[PDB]
Amino acid sequence: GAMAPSYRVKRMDIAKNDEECVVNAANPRGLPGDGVCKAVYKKWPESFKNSATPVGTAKTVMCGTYPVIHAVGPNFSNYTESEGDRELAAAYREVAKEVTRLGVNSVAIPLLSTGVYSGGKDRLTQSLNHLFTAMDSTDADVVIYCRDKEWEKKISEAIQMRT
Ligand SMILES: Cc1nccn1C[C@H](C)O
Ligand SMILES: [Cl-]
Ligand SMILES: [Cl-]
Ligand SMILES: [Cl-]
Repeated sequence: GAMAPSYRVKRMDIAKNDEECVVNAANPRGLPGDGVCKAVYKKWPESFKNSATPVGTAKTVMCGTYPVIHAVGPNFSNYTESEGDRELAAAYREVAKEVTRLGVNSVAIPLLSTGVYSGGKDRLTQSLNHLFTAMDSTDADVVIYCRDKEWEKKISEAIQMRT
């Protein structure tokens, strides 16, 4: 565990993280994909051996000794708001189980289903609150990665409001 488990946010490429493991915003087929998934594929391509897993689940594959947790959020183009909400919550619960199982002291996480799986909606608050519901019972240091300046401010505000 971390001595004083924390949440932080950084605005940069998650492929340059300073944590003990990474969560990939994966597709269900273990394909190189786009966005976070493509950056992860370029940095840790070995982690895509048998990484395919269903929506709402997480599957960890080692790149050397560095764990890549492939977490599959729903594509809100295909799911109803109700069913997508359930699968997005479930993917984060599976991330918390994997982080715990691995015994890491820190984890780099993106906001699942906020990019090309968002169905064209702003899901910062929805995705971040499912992240908190899952990760709050873990004692890893959690570092949330984003790319947008306004999202960085809103994520930082949400972290600070609870402290
Ligand atoms: C910044 C923003 N606006 C809508 C959605 N997002 C996040 C994705 C990842 O670009
Ligand atoms: Cl960067
Ligand atoms: Cl996405
Ligand atoms: Cl972002």
